[PDB]
Amino acid sequence: GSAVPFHGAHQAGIATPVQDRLHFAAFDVTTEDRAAFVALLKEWTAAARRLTAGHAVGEGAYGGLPEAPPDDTGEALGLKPSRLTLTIGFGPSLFTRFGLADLRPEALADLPKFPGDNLDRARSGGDLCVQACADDPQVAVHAIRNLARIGFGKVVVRWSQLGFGKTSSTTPDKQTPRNLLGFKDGTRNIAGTEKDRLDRFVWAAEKDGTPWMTGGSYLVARRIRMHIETWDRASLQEQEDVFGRDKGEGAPVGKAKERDEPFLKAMKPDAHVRLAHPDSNGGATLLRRGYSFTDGTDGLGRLDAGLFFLAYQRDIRTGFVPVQRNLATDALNEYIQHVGSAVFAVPPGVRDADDWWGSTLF
Amino acid sequence: GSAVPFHGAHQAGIATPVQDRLHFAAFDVTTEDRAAFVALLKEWTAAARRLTAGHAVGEGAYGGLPEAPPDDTGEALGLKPSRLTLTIGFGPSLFTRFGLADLRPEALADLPKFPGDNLDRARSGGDLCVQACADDPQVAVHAIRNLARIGFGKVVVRWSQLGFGKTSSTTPDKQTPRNLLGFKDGTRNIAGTEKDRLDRFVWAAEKDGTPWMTGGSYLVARRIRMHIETWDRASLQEQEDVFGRDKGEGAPVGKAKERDEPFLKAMKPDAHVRLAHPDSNGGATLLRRGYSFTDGTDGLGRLDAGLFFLAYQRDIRTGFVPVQRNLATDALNEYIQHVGSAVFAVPPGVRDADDWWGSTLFG
Ligand code: HEM
Ligand code: HEM
Repeated sequence: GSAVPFHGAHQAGIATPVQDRLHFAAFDVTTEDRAAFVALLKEWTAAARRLTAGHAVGEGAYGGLPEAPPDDTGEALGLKPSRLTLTIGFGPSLFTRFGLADLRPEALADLPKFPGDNLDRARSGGDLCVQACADDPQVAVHAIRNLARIGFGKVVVRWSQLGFGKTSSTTPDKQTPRNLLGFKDGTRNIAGTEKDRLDRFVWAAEKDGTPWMTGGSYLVARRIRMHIETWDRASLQEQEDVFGRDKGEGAPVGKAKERDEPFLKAMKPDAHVRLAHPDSNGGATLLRRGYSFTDGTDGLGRLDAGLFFLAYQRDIRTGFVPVQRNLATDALNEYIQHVGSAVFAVPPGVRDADDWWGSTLF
Repeated sequence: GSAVPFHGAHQAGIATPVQDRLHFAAFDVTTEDRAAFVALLKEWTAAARRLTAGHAVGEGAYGGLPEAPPDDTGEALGLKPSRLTLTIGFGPSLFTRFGLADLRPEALADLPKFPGDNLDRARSGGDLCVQACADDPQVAVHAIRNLARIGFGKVVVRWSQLGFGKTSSTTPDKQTPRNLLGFKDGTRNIAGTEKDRLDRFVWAAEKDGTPWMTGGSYLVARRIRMHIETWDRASLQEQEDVFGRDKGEGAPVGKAKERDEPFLKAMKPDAHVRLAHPDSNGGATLLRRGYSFTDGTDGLGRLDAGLFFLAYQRDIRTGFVPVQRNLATDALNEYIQHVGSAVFAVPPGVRDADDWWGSTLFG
């Protein structure tokens, strides 16, 4: 139930241990006034300091003037911080406004089309995002609701995604969670303690060519539907062959333990792990941080189910793009479909109490 | 606690402690064959015994024949029982099948149309329900996913709702939860400790007229959307006047503490608590066991959130119906809309290892 520190060289919610719940919102900007937008970033930063410490925003949730609406909507009263993190990003579309055109980073690349894509335009893109993660769903909803309320008239919610359970790990010392296909997901990631690998593969550097992004990262989001009817009639051997790991322990094929190193040549040539592994991709490595979802039924008698895939990396061109290209022949493609997509530049950390989200850009 | 016993005179998940998460599913039946349906109820009961004890269904999630599909889909491996309960109920539409029309209980009454209803037919009704409650949502989802798979060919999923209450790891057991309007919700309710009040207001008795339902209960489900953005623009005074309790402490107006008994005359005439109280409804009293929901945002950018309301009672005609009828002029109506509805007869408990869901009805 403890708090995660809000200030630092980097934003929290990336290398941080993965929390149980997600509420992700993408927003579009409705104001043309640069100064008004800056004022919103400052007000949102102030609110974030309160929320991540388990305090109400502004003057509180009750005990003000009877004839005014409360500053805080009140549904998190009496709850602990619950490891809430709030992570902001800026989409490519933002840079067509406020005179920002020449400051768009090269590393913030538009994704190509991928075979099998079926992207809903309404649940794709966005001028900016807020990733709220916490162990308590009510704490996460409260944060997004209050940020949206504060921004009324300057931003609107484009689309949102809730994740009921995590399917990722930045803590290899703890149990790896399972996705809705029944397999462990997160064994070979990047850990929060691996400072050298984070500098190499996740954090942007000054020399990369965009000074305001130093200490930030780049985010790819992919909404992925799972064909669970089709999966659930596959044999055990078919399921295991698709991944290259066994289902029970999650060990590489032939080996006894989850964390034994994969021997790729023992896997089928189209196995997911074999195609996705850094050694198959010129060393390309990602920080995966996704969550499972279910949004009701499909109207055809079945549960809906999916995975909201999130990856962080130092440059989209050298991270997600080469890996996803190599997945063109993946055995897993028979059972999944990508139906939503977005990319964001995740700025550096809020250094101290005088700093604000986006200060290096603006 | 870790696990809740599956067997008893009553089904678990009604009077047993309230768990942090919900997955509620309504099913429609596709077979006309009574024998095939009974076989399914037996298979489902066997699965439920395994799920509620934290075990995999059938021969397990791995380690069987490589060329066969696993019996269990595997996504709850390594998790705890998480206080899972599985509660089954039968809708009015089930009784048009299998020659059951004369065994429909009179207490399983069709609901009238209420003012302001805007019911989505696709998220209403159903032949059957399973209420899965647990502290971990993946445990609840796994249960529904595997029941649906076992039943494939005989039942389909009509509609499904996820919900959340408190998170028990971080929040004390005696603290009343708040709903998404920011008010404490559950202060004056029937508690599972109140054996006599359960006998008077919740459990069906033999003399009530339907012998197979003795020790069962009747369930009403309502999916109630809140107009979040409108509510959040209301003044503090307006919000408190809507309920008749204050927002910070949740005390009745003119009182100091949450659990102080209300004085109805100090509240506005159309305040929610005043209209819903038993003294305003001839003594009618309900067990509320509902969960908050947040599903996402709609096409206009608004939050799709609310209360998935669940009420158990001895008779729908003397529980939910009179109380909801009295809310015709509720001040809360400005901020909510009922968008889904269903009613179910929840049979008595599974007595022992040889019993099965629905045995008193089917024989
Ligand atoms: C529904 C979609 C997906 C499922 C169910 C899935 C499942 C898995 C599983 C079970 C593992 C093995 C355990 C582990 O090391 O984490 C794995 C590994 C991996 N996946 Fe996926 N995955 C999916 C989509 C993706 C996508 C879209 C990407 C990147 C474009 C990706 C990249 C990886 C990587 C990099 C690994 C680690 C390989 C290694 O270094 O050993 N996955 N995935
Ligand atoms: C979104 C919908 C609703 C909200 C936000 C809501 C909220 C509340 C709140 C805050 C209380 C006071 C604290 C407490 O005793 O629990 C309350 C009490 C109550 N509500 Fe509602 N409620 C809703 C719908 C309903 C419906 C549909 C019914 C019944 C048909 C109902 C029946 C009651 C009852 C019986 C009480 C207890 C009154 C007493 O004995 O003091 N509520 N509700």
